[PDB]
This record gives sequence, C-alpha cells and structure tokens, in this order.
Amino acid sequence: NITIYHNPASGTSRNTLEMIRNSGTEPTIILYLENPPSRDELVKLIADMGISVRALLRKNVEPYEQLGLAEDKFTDDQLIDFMLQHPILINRPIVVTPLGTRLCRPSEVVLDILQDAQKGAFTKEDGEKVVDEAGKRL
Ligand SMILES: [Cs+]
Ligand SMILES: [Cs+]
Ligand SMILES: [Cs+]
Repeated sequence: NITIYHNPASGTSRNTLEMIRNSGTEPTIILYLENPPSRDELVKLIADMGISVRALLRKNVEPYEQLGLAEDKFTDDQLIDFMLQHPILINRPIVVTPLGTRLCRPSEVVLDILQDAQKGAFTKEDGEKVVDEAGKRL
C-alpha cells in the first residue's frame, strides 16, 4: 500500500512513479497540485520524512518568488500554511509506503522505502542507470 504525491510535469516524479511500478506495485496517485494534503496530513508527512519544513519548499516557482520565501523570516507553521494555499510550493514527489515516507529527490531515494526489490534493471528517462539486472545500485 503505497501513495505518491505526483506531478506529471516533473521528471523526478515520473522516474519515481516508474520505480514504484518496477517493484510490482501500482500506487495510489494523488495529483497534489489539485488535491493537496490537509494540514494535518502535511504535518505528518513532514514529520515522517525527517526533513525540515523549509527543505520541502520548491524554489523557482511563482509563489516562492513573490512571497519572498528565500528570506529567513518565516516560521515553520507560516511555511506549512503557504504550502497548503499554494501547493506548487510542495516539492515532489512525496511517497508513503508501509516502511516509511520520503521526499524522493533524487528519485532513487524511493528504493529505501519500497518493500519489494526492483524486478529488473531500471534506467531513468535521461539514460542514467539506477539498478542493473542483478539488482545492484549503480
Ligand atoms: Cs486532502
Ligand atoms: Cs499564476
Ligand atoms: Cs528497501
């Protein structure tokens, strides 16, 4: 039982989603830009991911620029509420499995929380080899 907060327009997210599938599981896909987590859910995700709230913020997007978020003048709860109101600020993808939750940047971080091994070699969209046929990480 796996959930991915996915952005089809993200190469990292597309690579992550294909690695999930290559472990033999079809995840529940949440298109977070349109169906963001609730506050409670986002707070839990952040806790489980082991990163700071700021580390989840995606840079180079309109609200990051216009709200001035690069500046260190925001508490964690201020940043969480911005993410909820502007979901493009939530970096991607976040994956939840029975083993744990991770921000899968780079995509192969997802290998930590997938329960079943990749079923064969995996190469990212751009040609970067991730696991070989034998299952060894490169
Ligand atoms: Cs929701
Ligand atoms: Cs806009
Ligand atoms: Cs694992």
